[PDB]
Amino acid sequence: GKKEKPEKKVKKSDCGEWQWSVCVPTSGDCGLGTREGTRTGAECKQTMKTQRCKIPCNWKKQFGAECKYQFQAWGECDLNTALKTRTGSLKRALHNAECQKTVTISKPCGKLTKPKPQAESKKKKKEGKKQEKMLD
Repeated sequence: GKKEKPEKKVKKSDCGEWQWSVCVPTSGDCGLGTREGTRTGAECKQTMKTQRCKIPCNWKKQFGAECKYQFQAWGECDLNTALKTRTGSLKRALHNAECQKTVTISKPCGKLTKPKPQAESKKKKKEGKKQEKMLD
């Protein structure tokens, strides 16, 4: 940013601090799990935020271990197309650790615009039981 100097405003006489719940990995052929944390404002208001965790999926970024694999680069990430490609090749195959002989992979080097500061959004995203209406 060109603005700089962030850090939101804070008020003394807080109500409670961020309480974090345990992330639900979800599970389901590699599904995105989420964690929910909530806090009360200084004037005691229900504040909440949800985070997305990581799910251990089969076949990770480990194209080798006891086996031998080399990644080569015919070119560096292409910003013009916002794409990146890399080639790999088997250097040695073991008796109980075999590898593919070559791999070619292309992954978008760029990304779509993903805002960091989320708006208030729909507070009715999840159905909740608001006690005594609003106190009246």
